[PDB]
This record gives sequence, structure tokens and C-alpha cells, in this order.
Amino acid sequence: DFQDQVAFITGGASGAGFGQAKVFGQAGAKIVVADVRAEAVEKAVAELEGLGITAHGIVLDIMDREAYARAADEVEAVFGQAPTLLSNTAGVNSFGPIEKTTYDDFDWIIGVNLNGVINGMVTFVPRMIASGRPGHIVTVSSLGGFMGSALAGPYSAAKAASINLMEGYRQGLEKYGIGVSVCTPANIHGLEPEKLAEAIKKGVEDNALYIIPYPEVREGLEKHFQAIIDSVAPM
Amino acid sequence: DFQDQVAFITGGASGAGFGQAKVFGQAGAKIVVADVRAEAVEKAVAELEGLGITAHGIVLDIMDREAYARAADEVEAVFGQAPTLLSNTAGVNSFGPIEKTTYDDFDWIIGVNLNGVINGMVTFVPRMIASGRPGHIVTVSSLGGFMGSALAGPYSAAKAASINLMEGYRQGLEKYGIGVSVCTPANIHGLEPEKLAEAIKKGVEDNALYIIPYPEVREGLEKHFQAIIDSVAPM
Repeated sequence: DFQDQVAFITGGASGAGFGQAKVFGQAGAKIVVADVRAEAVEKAVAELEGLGITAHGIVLDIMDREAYARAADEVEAVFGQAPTLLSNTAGVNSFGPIEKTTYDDFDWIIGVNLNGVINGMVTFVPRMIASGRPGHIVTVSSLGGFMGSALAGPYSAAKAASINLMEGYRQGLEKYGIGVSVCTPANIHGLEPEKLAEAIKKGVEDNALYIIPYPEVREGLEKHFQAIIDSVAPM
Repeated sequence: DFQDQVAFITGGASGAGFGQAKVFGQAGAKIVVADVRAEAVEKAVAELEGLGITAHGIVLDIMDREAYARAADEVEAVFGQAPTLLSNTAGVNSFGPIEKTTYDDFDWIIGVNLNGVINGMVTFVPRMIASGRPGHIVTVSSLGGFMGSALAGPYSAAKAASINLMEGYRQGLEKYGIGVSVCTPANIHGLEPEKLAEAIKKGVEDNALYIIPYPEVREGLEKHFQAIIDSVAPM
């Protein structure tokens, strides 16, 4: 079903990224695990190979644009083609009062959660297009991207951008047979990494723009959106 | 009504920024015009002084964090206090296919429309808090911040973040008597800079979170938001 697909997953050495490596892997995909923790990568790929998944490990900080370019080249060297599935899953956060936020807080958190995914998009989109093969791109953002917050301020803002940015690329890339989705998990008991992974794979199959496997958030989301609509000036 | 308020306006040498300088100025506010075009600043302040507004000009690229800090100091030197009104209005854009976007496109556009306003917030928020005076903060974002697009991709994403970020700071700063608003103009015939300026001043008075003086967009916004709500997994 995903046989002879190549999937490039950031933050794939853990959590939702690893879950995706596993779930896509079990469907037949060749996996590239891109993560910044060299030790965790090593482990993650051993464990994937243990499961009969063909998997390559790339230690990478997605905030480094030129290494991200080396990786992309590396992927073509190893598997003989650019990825046909890109997953921007790597994320980081830290909690505290939004007024107390510092430049380093911003650079780190905006860095991983927004600039990282831009780097992902700029690196791979032209290669995926030049391949002339169908493809797909998923970004795991966050429910916080739909609503700013006083304790996860920088994180929420970056996620709001990555959601909006995926909305854009969906429109741009449809003409290339490349679908685009954004997953917004509820991280504000809690959906397991493999359960979320299966939701994402389903969304990829369905070519869904939004992947929101949390029936419980609907009320809150409707409320937040109505508050905006109510703000529109009459008449 | 705004007498003995000090207002710091980015991109105030033109368009919606200048409109605000004028409208706040005519209400009694002392104005700081912060803009990157030294010539346009000079002109803008001459024209404000011509109108009986006390106005100071600061040539500034809001992407420079340390100059933004020099400015803030400069403001306290000139008017003897930190601003009691911050307006992050400076913006830039360029149109083209989102897949063709380049790093320089991203750095410039994310730079002004998001990083600029972060720099604005980090610089002034502590000073405004330390003043122990009531205050207010407005960011002029965009309607595109509510919905990603294939031709204004980077711009829309940055604006989505600045909206979300203001949502956050509103919550954080309420306990400090500092209100926060975000204005989202429809720039996707068109509302005049002074008309938008008056809408913003009203929103500041009303302490409104959202300032959306465009009755016509309501249908589209409701539609976009419903599409998201419809994506939430049953049950």
C-alpha cells in the first residue's frame, strides 16, 4: 500500500515521529529517520530493522539549512530517489508566562516548530516536483496553532504558522499530484503515538487537509472561531 | 482622550501606520514614527508637526534587535517614559507560487511580518510593565492570517503567527492593565488608511481582541472555519 514509497520523518527517533516510521514502515515504506539525537536515531533504526523495515538514520538539526540539503542528497544516494513522503514532525516546547519570553526562547521554539518546517519544505518540494512522482507532505503541528495561549505562546504561534503554511502548499502543490496535510494533536490520558500515527496514515490516504483525531475539542474550536466571526464589523 | 499617551508605530511613515500616527496624534498622543526609510520618516514627521502633533522620528529596521533596543531607550530619552501604546504595523509582501519560494523570500517576509513583531514585543513589554502604567498593544496583521494561500504563502503564515501570538499576549498581559488587539485587514476598492486607522483606535478604546472592519469577509471566514470543524473526528 506504501510499498516502494520513501518517507523522510523529522523527530522520527521518538514519539509521533517514531510511531509514523513504524506505521508507514509496516505498510511497506522505506524510512529515513531524521533526528538531532544521534544516539536516539541509532536506537530507533535498530528497532525498525528489528521489525523488518528498511530504514536509514540521519543525524540532523533541521534548523541547519545546508545540512538539511546534505541529508536530502544523502537520501537520494541511499534509496536512489527523493522522498515521496515528507513528515515534518520534530517539535519542542517549554512552558512559562508569555511576557517573560526571551529571544533565545523564541529562536529555539520558532526555530524548530516553524523555521524547521520551512527548511523542510524548501529543501524537498523542488526535488519531489522534479521527480515527477505523486507524493505527500504532512506537518504535525498542534491544536494550539488554532488558539494562542499565555503559557505556550511562542509554540502556539509557530504552530499557527505551520498550519497556515500547509494550507497554502496544499493549494500550490495539488497541480503536481502532491497532497498536503497538517495534523493538529491536542497537547495543551492523551492519544498514544501509535494511535496518532495511524490517524496520520489515514489522513494521507484520504488526502485530508486537516487531521484532528480528537472528537473532544470540537466544542472549544467552534467557540473560538465564533468569537472571531462575532468580531466582524456589521453590516 | 489619548492626551499624554506615547505611541510607538512601526511602518508609521506610510499607509496604515501613518494613518494611526495621525488619528492617535489628533486625539492627543505624542507619536514616535519608526520606519526603515529615513527620508519617508522625515517627511512623515514634518507632516505630523504641520498638524500640531508632537512627533519624533526614528529610522529603524525592526529586524535589528539591538537597534530596536536603542530606539526604546531613545523614546524614553525624548518623552521621558516608555510608550503606553505599541503598534506593530510595518509589513511587506511579494506575490508568487508558494512552491517557488526561496529562503530569502522567507527570511525577508517572515522577518518583517513575524520576527519584527516579536522584537517589538520583547523590547517593549517589560518596559511597559515596569512603568506600572496602563497601556495597549496592537498588531496589524492580515485576514490572510486566518487562511493560508498559494500566492501569498510566507506572508499569510507570518500573519497567522502574529494573530496567534497576540491572542497569547492578551491573556498574559490583562493582569497588568495592558490590553492587546490584532487588526486583520482584507488585503488578498479596499478600506482607506485613515478609515482603518479610526477602526483601530476604536478597537483600542473598546479593548477588542480582534479588529475586523470588513463586514464582507464574514461569509468566507465562517466557511473556512467550518471546514476545520468538519475535520474533527467523530464521535
